[PDB]
Amino acid sequence: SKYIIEHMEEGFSEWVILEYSQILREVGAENLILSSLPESTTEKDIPQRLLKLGLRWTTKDLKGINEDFKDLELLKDGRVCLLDPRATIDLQPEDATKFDYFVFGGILGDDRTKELKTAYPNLLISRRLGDKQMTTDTAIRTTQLIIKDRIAFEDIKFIDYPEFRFNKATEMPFRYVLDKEGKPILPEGMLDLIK
Ligand SMILES: CSC[C@H]1O[C@@H](n2cnc3c(N)ncnc32)[C@H](O)[C@@H]1O
Repeated sequence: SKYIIEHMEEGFSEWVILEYSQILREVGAENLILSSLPESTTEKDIPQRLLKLGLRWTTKDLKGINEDFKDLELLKDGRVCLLDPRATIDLQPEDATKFDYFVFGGILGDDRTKELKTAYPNLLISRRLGDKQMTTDTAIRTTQLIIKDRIAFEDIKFIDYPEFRFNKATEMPFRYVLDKEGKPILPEGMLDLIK
């Protein structure tokens, strides 16, 4: 149903902007919240590319989104799923029946998801998306494929640590989802930034 990203960076680097943009395009602005922005954040501090796409953002943390958005169902104990790389159980399609909200770490990893968990010990229930680390947009892409499209994790086709060779080179230490044409799905604009 609804996707929440907890922003755990200060600002918005080009990478973050591209990821969040892709997320906005795939889940729809009405189904995404960016929460836990720094206390002094105002509209001026939010990238115009994300505002343009209808980004719903808040400086409130998980325990406050309901105060801010009457549209959202009460974040209720046990019905919010934390996508957690160190969880003992992988998300499966029937979990769609068991959670209304899916929470992701707004991070650019070099763990931090455990800080998210520890922060809200009674709210969140963890589910994993496999044994290898994904970018936020890949994690959200996979979650949607499981919850909305009901594909088992094990039927999804990934690439582990793809190399992008522009001439006779960068390898991304993340797991990526494959498109029908067998290419890794990247946020629009990401490849140029990599080059
Ligand atoms: C820093 S990665 C961005 C976020 O995507 C989610 N995520 C990334 N990789 C995985 C994984 N293997 N399993 C579950 N969730 C993940 C986590 O919520 C993480 O904070």
